[PDB]
Amino acid sequence: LLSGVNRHSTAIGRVWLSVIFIFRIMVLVVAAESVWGDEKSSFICNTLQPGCNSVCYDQFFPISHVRLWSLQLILVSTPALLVAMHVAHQQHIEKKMISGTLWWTYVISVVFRLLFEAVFMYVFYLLYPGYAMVRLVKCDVYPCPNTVDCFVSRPTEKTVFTVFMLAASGICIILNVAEVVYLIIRAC
Amino acid sequence: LLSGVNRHSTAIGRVWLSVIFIFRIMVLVVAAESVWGDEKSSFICNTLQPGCNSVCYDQFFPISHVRLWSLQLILVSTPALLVAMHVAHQQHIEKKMISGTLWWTYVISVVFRLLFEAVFMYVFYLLYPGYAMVRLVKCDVYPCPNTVDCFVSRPTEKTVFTVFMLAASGICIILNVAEVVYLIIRAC
Repeated sequence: LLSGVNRHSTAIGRVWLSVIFIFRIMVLVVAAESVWGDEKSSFICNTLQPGCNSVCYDQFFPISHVRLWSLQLILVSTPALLVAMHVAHQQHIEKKMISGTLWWTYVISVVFRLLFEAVFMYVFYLLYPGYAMVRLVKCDVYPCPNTVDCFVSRPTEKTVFTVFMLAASGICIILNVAEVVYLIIRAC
Repeated sequence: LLSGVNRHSTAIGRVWLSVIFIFRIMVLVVAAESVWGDEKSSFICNTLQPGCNSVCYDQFFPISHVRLWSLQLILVSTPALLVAMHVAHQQHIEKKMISGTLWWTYVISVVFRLLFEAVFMYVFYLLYPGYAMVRLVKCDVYPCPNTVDCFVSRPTEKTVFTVFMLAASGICIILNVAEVVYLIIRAC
């Protein structure tokens, strides 16, 4: 399951990480179509040149925030689901017919989840510097003549939801670091 | 009358100047509404901002070529008409009841006509450098956002007529200089 457990997960990996993951899922569900639903259609530019709106939008939004967060959530949930599948497979094999291997697998899964969180946060920072979206953008790309003034839709609400998602991801990274440190200390 | 005579006008002031003046009048008549008729309406810009076309047109055409040439022709014809009126007044006075004063008046009239020709040519050069009109103009003036691409109507035909009018005005200036020099030489 999401942020799955393996009989080795502590309190900060069984109680808090699952809550944060569910919170992110619910926020993404309630903001996916309400806020970013008309990101493309409501996006208009101040020009008479045909085809300038689409090229400007693709220039300023290479990949939307909602879909980037969706990919981040899917890739974060993948290692936990893989670990759960492996645990079920091992149980089935034992029934048809070990703790240290499971412990190391869980540690590697937490490490990979932390790595995915960090890389997705870095990608988000690289694509969209800052936490705020501006109402007006200046675009100079073919076929738009010189510079044109495009207007983004709902910058303030998108900024609020971006702050929420970034804070949640930072909390997830902190909790993953704490979980890794706690497991290392307990093992030694 | 136009480029009027005063019994003192030579061959280059009675035969050629009148022909050039009539040629300019006819060219202006046949090009006033045919070419510059839709200079404002056909003038369009590549923007969705309301009111940008009018401000751009006023920016790039402070005063149209046709009306500038009309003012030049009126001011050039004014001294000749004034001299003719003065001659008629003197004839009426003599009938109711002198050559040197008339000669000096004619010389001053030719000088003033030359001065008006020169000043109008200089003004035309200052407002519109070069002899050619371009199809595309870049305009950055309020309320137009940044720079906009405006398109002029009939640049080639207007260039041809500008060349015609400038050549005619240059010929007029040369003939006026020749007339002044010839009168000065004959007097001395």
